[PDB]
Order: sequence, then structure tokens, then C-alpha cells
Amino acid sequence: PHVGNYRLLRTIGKGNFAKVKLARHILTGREVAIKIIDKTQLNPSSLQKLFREVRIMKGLNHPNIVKLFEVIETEKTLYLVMEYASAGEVFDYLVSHGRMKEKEARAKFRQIVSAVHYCHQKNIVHRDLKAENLLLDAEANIKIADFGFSNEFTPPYAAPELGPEVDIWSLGVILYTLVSGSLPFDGHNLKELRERVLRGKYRVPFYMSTDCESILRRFLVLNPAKRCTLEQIMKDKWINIGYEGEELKPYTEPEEDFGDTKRIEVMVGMGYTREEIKESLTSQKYNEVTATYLLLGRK
Repeated sequence: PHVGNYRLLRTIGKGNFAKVKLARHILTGREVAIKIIDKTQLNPSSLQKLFREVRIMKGLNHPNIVKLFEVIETEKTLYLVMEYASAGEVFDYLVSHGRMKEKEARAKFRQIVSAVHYCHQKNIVHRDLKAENLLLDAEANIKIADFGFSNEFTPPYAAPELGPEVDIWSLGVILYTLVSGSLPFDGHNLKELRERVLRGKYRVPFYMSTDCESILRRFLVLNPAKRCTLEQIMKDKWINIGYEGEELKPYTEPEEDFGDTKRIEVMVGMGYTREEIKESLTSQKYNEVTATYLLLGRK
């Protein structure tokens, strides 16, 4: 029932070595997801990469990337407390609600490209971008997950080869699925999905624009060597239709705002101290205090 300052609700996945549970922060009331890894059943050399990745994850601060809130360690279990993407995966939205119009696709594909660039600019490659890591918040906004983990977590969207080019392909496939509503390289067996992915030959539906087709080509080049850079593709005509004086730019992080008196007053009323709060936010130790500060500004 309880972990940290979090009441546990219901399980929402069970990968290899990791299981995610939906939860409810008692102090603030807000809603969160919690990845639970058993350290028991781990190669000690892997923990050197687990925590290494947890370091990167703390550095991720983008509106379309799942933010870390609190870390809770016991010698047995690691609890990672994250954002919950309430609306769920994108392809369950594309099967259920059909294809997206180029306006909606554009909106969502900007958020994606912003996030992936920012992460590339911090030398992070997902290399596993797929159906399950593209998510949506309540307000229908992209939330990319497990970006920077190499875990077991909880083939179509991957390149004909199988750093940044592995994702460029992946983005191309995603763009296709957004506008078309279907996978470019699907099928029954996995000997089939090679033939289609390796040819890269897709079908261009009648409703897809010429501009959209054009940008699709930039992404899905069969030689990674000639594939276009996200830096460039941010300037594509298609990507910036309807965003005239808002041409897509690389995401730059906000300043620290660790001095919100109104939140601190509340936290003081929760039993924390001014010193505890200051020490905790500065050191960025992702403790009960840092979490409570972030959740208190979430909505």
C-alpha cells in the first residue's frame, strides 16, 4: 500500500527486472508513476550502468520527456518516481482514433523533434524509440519515456542497419505513422518486416501532402551517411507550417526557480524547514523534499 510519501494504486506493467506502479503522492495529492527495480537480481556491473543512467535521467528537463521526481533506495529495491502519461501510448491512439491531420501531426512531431534534439545535444541516444516510449499527457502532449535507459524496460521503428542516425530513421517511421495512421513496415512474421524495412519502400496515401512526403524522405534515407540532421530538419518547411514567427528552435532549459516562497510556505506547513528545502533543492539529491517542491508546481 505505501512507499515513501506515496500511496500505491495499481500496477501498470511488468517488464524484465522492472515493474511500474501508479501511485498518489500523499503530501501534494499529485499522481505519479513509480518504476520498481529489484537490486537483488542484478549483475553488480549492471548497477554501475543503472545508476549512471539515473544520473542522466536527473539531467533530463524537457516538457516532452518524462521527468524524474524522487529516488527512494533500499539495499533491495530502487524506486524511481516519474511523471505519469495519463493518456497512454500514441499508437493505441492511432488505432482507436485513426490517423492525425497534418496540423495535429505537426504539433506532436515538433515536441518529439525538440525533445530528441535536446537529448542528442546532451549526447543521449534512445536507440529504441517505439510505440511504447511515445506517450501523451492529459493535455495531449508528447511524453517520451525510458529515453537514456538501456534496461529491459516494461523492429518496425528500427533502422535497416539493425549514434543519432538510429533515431533519425525512427523519427521518420513515427512521422509516417502519425500522418498515415498505420505502420510503414508492418506484417505477420519478422522475416517479413526485414524485407519491407530494408527496401524502405512505403505507400504514400492520397491525403498525405507533397511537403509531408518531402520531409519523410529526409528522415528515411537508406544510407545514414546522407540522412538529414535534426538541426537542419527543424528548418524544414513542413515542420513550420502554422508556426510562422515560431520557427522550431533547439530547446534551451529554463533558469532554476528554487525560491518560490508560496510553495515553500506550504512545504513549511508540511513540516519541512527552510534549511532542509534550500539544502535539498541546491544539492539536487532528488529526496522527499525536492520531489514535494516539484509536484507542488506541477498542476
